[PDB]
Amino acid sequence: GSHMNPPPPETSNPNKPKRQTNQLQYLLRVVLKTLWKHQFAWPFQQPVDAVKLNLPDYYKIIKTPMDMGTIKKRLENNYYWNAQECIQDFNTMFTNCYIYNKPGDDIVLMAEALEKLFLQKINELPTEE
Ligand SMILES: Cn1cc(Br)cc(N)c1=O
Repeated sequence: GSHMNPPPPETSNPNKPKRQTNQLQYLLRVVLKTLWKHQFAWPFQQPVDAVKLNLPDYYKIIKTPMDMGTIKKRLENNYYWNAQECIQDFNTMFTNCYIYNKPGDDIVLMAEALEKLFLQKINELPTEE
C-alpha cells in the first residue's frame, strides 16, 4: 500500500518467545470469532488505510495502531506469550477508535457493539490449564 501509511504491527518475529495456552485458544476460537463475524466488524478487520480514508492526521494522533486483522494473524501465527498481550491489543484497538473519532460517529457505535461482545467473552476467559 501507500508509503504514507506506517508498516503494520509485527505479526511474525522469531526473536519473541511464543507459547500456545488454552486462554489464547479461547481468544481465537471464541473471542476473535465472535467479533470478526459481526455485521460491524469490517472497519476493524485490517489496519487503518489513512490515505484511502483521507485521514492524513490518523498516524500523527494514533501512535499505537492495532486492528483485528493483525490480532487474527498474531493468534493464528502463535505470536503471543499470554492472553494479556492479546487482550491488550483488543483494548488498544478500541481506545484508538474512541480517541480518534467523535463520540456517536458510526465508527464509534460500531466499536462499542464489538466491545460489548468482547467484554462478555473476556469475563468467561477460562482458567489457565
Ligand atoms: C478504525 N477505523 C476504521 C475506519 Br474504516 C475509519 C476510522 N476512522 C477508524 O477509526
